[PDB]
Amino acid sequence: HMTFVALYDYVASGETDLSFKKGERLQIVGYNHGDWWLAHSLTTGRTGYIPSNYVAPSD
Amino acid sequence: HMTFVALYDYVASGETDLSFKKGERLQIVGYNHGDWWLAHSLTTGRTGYIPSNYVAPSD
Repeated sequence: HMTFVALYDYVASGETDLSFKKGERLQIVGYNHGDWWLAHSLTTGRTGYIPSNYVAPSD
Repeated sequence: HMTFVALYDYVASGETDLSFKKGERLQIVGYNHGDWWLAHSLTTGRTGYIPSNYVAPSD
């Protein structure tokens, strides 16, 4: 219900979410780019992961 | 270089990252599940997005 506006262009890499078992050991890739959210574009109708710092609150 | 251990199993949905243009309007899907990171499993060698609260710091 909160809506956001994209502040910059972002082109997808095609990475998907990762299946993993309890006990696996993992490392974060590109930590310096910050965290991500699953999002839905009202503009295009597409859905996928986006970087948090590319968007700001919007009407 | 920080390593994490998975505390729970997670099965991928197959969602990818999302391409978007500056100015698009977006909404977050499943905000209550928290944020995500791109990660690489040392255990399986696979890479993909994971939910932050499924992992803890590890040796």
